[PDB]
Amino acid sequence: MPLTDEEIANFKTRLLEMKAKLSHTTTKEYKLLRQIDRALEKIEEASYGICDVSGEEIPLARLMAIPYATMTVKSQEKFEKGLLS
Amino acid sequence: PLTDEEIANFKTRLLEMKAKLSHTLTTKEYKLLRQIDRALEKIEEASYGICDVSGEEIPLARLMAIPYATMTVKSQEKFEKGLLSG
Repeated sequence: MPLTDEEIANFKTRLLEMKAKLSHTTTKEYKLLRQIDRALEKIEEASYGICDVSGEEIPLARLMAIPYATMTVKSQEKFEKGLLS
Repeated sequence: PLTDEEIANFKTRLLEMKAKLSHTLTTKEYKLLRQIDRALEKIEEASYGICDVSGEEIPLARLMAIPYATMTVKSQEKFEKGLLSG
């Protein structure tokens, strides 16, 4: 089922919480801010929970555990493989 | 990778748990029915043993002890913590 507006506001709150927690705290942590910002953009563009690569619905379990997830698992593979070229 | 005979055996275990919980049945017991159904779906979607959160392979021991495991332990931790927000 498509996410409600109340669910999305919670993801936005979670994402801003993570974005703020990294200010007090590298190569690995800069990549994370880019993912968090992109997830926040997708909330503004009304595409949160939709895979940037395939347009498929990102499973709610994945978003619940990883609120900055902007791709499906299969698409994140393709993305990471692309970074290697 | 799991054989088809192993997956059919997990499917048999999972359907038996689902049936044993209908005669028996709480808040904890509803969470279990959702997990069992999801594990059964992953068998139909050919994703059993693959973590719903990370796509990592769920350890074979974990599946043997917990046939309704749909996430790695670390991913279930992240998932359970996410449900608490709000």
